Amino acid sequence: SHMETVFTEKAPKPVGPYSQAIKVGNTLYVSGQIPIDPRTNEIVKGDIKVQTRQVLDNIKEIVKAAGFSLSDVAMAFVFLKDMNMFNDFNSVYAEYFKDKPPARVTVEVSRLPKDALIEIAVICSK
Amino acid sequence: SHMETVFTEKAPKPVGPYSQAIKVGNTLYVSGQIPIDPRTNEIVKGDIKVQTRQVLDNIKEIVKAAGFSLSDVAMAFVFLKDMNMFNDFNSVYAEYFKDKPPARVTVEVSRLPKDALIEIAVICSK
Amino acid sequence: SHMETVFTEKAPKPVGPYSQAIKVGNTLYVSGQIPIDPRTNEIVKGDIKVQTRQVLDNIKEIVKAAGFSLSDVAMAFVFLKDMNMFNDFNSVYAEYFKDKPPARVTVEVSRLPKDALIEIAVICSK
Repeated sequence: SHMETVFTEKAPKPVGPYSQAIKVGNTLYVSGQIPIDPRTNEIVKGDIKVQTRQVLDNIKEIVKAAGFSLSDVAMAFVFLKDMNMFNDFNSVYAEYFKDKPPARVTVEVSRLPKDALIEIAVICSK
Repeated sequence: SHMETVFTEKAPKPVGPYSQAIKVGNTLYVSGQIPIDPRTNEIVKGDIKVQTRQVLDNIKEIVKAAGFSLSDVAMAFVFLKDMNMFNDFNSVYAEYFKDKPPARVTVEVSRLPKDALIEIAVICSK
Repeated sequence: SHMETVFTEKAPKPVGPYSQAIKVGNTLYVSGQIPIDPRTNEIVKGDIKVQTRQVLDNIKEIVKAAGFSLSDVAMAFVFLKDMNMFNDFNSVYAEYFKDKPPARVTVEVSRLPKDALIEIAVICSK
């Protein structure tokens, strides 16, 4: 009832039974985003840094569409194909969460959708 | 204090230090469910589709026991043993979340409890 | 705005763009903790049981610093390097959550930060 679907054309269009995000009042639940360019609907060319920047940009557009801001991210779930890429991922991530950074979970998985190097999901509270 | 344990005999009986779900007012936190038949306490026979249907049925019974409905699922965490099974998993999942589908996180893990093909945990808000 | 960063010297000091936890009113989001001894900033010597006890102690100190208690843990995300260690992990975990235990998600990942055997993140509500 107070649950709302969030959609923006500025982040990858959901194909299937999920929403980019679900807003319930001052809480936002954001889907695990992968490095899809919304212009092509395919993974962006580049290394972990380019992919991380694409993911966080996807998340930023979703969060902003919902009336939230990156500052409202309380908890981030970070899934890496390769934990050795952590330092490089982290240097880009640090750009987006400079102050009052969210709680974070970081693990290495064996594979991601579209063979992504990284997927990030967040929960926000404003 | 306003935290409540949720239990139903219609979903796998917890063996150990966890609850099927925890309800706090209009928010429900649901344990990662695996394809256990509550009748046998063992994994159901069948492929990813049969296992996915068992998991979602387990989640549905927990959610309903708690006074919630699948419509209240805001965020789903989906862990697959094999990302190549995604399309098949998704065809069953799509049956349970037809309208206003939840935010979703989907990754491939190296192994699950009882060597399950899939485990799903959800957060709901009503 | 009502979002607050949580920090205690009694749990591993964040190095980088994350907070040990984020408190928003009666909800706490806690980072995935690994078996770092805050005295050394390195992984503790020992098997899964010693590592699990270090992780849960880290989580306990964060939760207490925030004005919460382990009793307020609603949902735990448990990531194991090796699912065969589950029974041993569980025997220690059972010590910390004796009554009204949280909802739990448990999966095996291919690797963790610092090659940890286990990482745990929690969400609490008081």
